[PDB]
Amino acid sequence: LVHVASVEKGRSYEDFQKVYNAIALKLREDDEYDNYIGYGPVLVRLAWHISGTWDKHDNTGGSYGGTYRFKKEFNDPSNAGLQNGFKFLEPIHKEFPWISSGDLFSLGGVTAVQEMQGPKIPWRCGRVDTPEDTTPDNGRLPDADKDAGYVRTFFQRLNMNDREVVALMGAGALGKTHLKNSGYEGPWGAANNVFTNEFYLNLLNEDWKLEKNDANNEQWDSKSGYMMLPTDYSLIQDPKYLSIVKEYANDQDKFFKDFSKAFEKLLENGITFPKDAPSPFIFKTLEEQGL
Ligand code: HEM
Repeated sequence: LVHVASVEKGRSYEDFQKVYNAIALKLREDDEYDNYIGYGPVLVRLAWHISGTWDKHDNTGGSYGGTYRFKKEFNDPSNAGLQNGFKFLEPIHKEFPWISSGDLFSLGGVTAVQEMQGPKIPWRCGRVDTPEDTTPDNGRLPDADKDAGYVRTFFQRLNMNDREVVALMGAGALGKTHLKNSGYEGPWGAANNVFTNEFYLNLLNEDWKLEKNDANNEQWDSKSGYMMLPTDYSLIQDPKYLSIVKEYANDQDKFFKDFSKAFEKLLENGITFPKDAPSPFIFKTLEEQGL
């Protein structure tokens, strides 16, 4: 199953920075959403969820085809809440109809992280939309009520290793859980709309109590007001995981660098990039631009 990247006709860096900017700008103006958390975290969750369907064995799923636009992908139950991100991006697609769905959903993710002060994520255009029959089945995303062996094993299908898993899961401690969405409730840290290494810190330095929520799901609760999913918490139960957690808790920059690599890999999984394809783009933020 080969997926060759194909640059949208005649466009180039400038073209994509335009799209970036529009996303960045609307992220700025639409700030009240989710109790003034903003659309940032939902955008990155959406970019991870559309890449997280990839299956390394058969090269099915991944961000290449942009089939989250199909009711089947779109109404996968574990995607709940993501529609808000889809709606966010819709007017932008309208304004830049030439960009492909997959590029728009992945850049959406890149834009958020950089705009929430995370690291720069290099990015590559060229994803090409594919028919609804390519839409993958509900079920290729992970469960939250499992353990480290589950996590390790799940991610093997994505070609992610322990260090990669631990870096991705961190997710800069962005946003929170919503009971109405996942049967879980609460955030991982105090700065839910700033990209940090706070998740490791909290994980290690908080006092967690295993409780049951109003959706009758267990979760780890702290006096501070934070939570952790069982799968989150398992990162300190595993001896390999744990070591990396302490590494990221003690080194801001290492974390930022590791995440940037894994995030990109996650977004590029299954895509074949020709040699005459352009090098990745590194978009500047509004801040760097003065906008
Ligand atoms: C074993 C892996 C993981 C599981 C079980 C999982 C689970 C969860 C669940 C339960 C929520 C709550 C959604 C809702 O209630 O609104 C969610 C939120 C989120 N996750 Fe995942 N996820 C994991 C990994 C990832 C990864 C790899 C990233 C992305 C780099 C990530 C990014 C996010 C973010 C940013 C949100 C917050 C969205 C918002 O606040 O609206 N997730 N995750």
